[PDB]
Amino acid sequence: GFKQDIATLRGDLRTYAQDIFLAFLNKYPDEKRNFKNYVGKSDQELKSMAKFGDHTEKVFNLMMEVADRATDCVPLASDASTLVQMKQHSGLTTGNFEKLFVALVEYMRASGQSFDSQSWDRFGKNLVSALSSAGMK
Amino acid sequence: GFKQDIATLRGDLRTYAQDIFLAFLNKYPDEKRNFKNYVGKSDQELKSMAKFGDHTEKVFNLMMEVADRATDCVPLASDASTLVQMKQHSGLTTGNFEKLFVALVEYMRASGQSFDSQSWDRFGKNLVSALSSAGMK
Repeated sequence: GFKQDIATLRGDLRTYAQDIFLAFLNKYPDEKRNFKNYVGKSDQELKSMAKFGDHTEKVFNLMMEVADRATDCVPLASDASTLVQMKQHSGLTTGNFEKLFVALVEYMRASGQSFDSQSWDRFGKNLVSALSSAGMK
Repeated sequence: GFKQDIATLRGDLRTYAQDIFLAFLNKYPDEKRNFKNYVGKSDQELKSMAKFGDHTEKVFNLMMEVADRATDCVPLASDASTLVQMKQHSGLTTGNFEKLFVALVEYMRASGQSFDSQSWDRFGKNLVSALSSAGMK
């Protein structure tokens, strides 16, 4: 289930984080606009840029903690506020997160491993709702 | 306290894992023999190698799972048994683990961050006790 999936991801987190974030950026090319240093690079080139590896691992380090603290796939309101207030995420909207979680669920469905895809989809929609309630456009 | 400390470490797990493991290997140079690949390499050389980061992150990910499942800094017997039975821990003794936790607590006390160093000391001693009860020499 969802709790075991958190442990599976954490067990190889650097690999999963880069693979999932690349699937996001390739499914939604417009989303690279937000990074700008990522344009014109192939996946293997991004995987050798310091700011790409470090940002993606910190994204998923925190996302797994938010997932871990959730009740029934519903995140804590304090975790949603933390995500909305980070100066880095000024100028982001719930749509950027929605698209990230579409890519994540599609990656899990294609992977062949025993992920609880449907729980991740619910978690993503509930996170988006909490971000809005916390003030994000 | 202890639970917050787990969240702090998990937030930047690769960085903390490398720095703490290097402190261990440099405080106890004889322990570096258990890692034939790491002999004859400076700290920056080790951080340069992908295998080093991957290994130290996987060590500390499991340590944080064991810490999170503990009650009052006492690990589950089942978690200790796992650590005893792992192939890669063949030939290890409890003294190896004791030394790792001395280095961890010292790193925490010197870090200038608000770690609960006393709880990590207690957890390390209780884990060494559990490893012996689980069969480790």
